[PDB]
Amino acid sequence: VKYTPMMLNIQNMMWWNGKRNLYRATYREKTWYEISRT
RNA sequence: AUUUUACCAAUUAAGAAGAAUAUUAUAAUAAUGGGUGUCUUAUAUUUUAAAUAAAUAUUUAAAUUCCGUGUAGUAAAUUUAUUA
Ligand SMILES: [Mg+2]
Ligand SMILES: [Mg+2]
Ligand SMILES: [Mg+2]
Repeated sequence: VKYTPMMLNIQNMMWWNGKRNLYRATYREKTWYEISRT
């Protein structure tokens, strides 16, 4: 793998096109917005 | 002795279950992919990886900048909760 789909800004979302990115967590206990609430 | 010229005018009540567990938003309590006219045994029915996502964010300041694509806990399991 030399170029990951996250480079090309490809929108892969389940509710959008039924696809999800290969390198991600299946479950996320806290989303990015909760982590940023310092 | 039979014998009426040619042309020229218009849509109005509808009758009868021949109208509904009807359409569209609305339920913060369910959820292993629904397939009935189905039905033997699976070497043959395996999808996972720290990122923005079926999880979606109460402001007008300053500042990176050949000329601002922007605002932070409100309560620490606290009642904004994806419901049928
Ligand atoms: Mg006349
Ligand atoms: Mg009728
Ligand atoms: Mg539930």
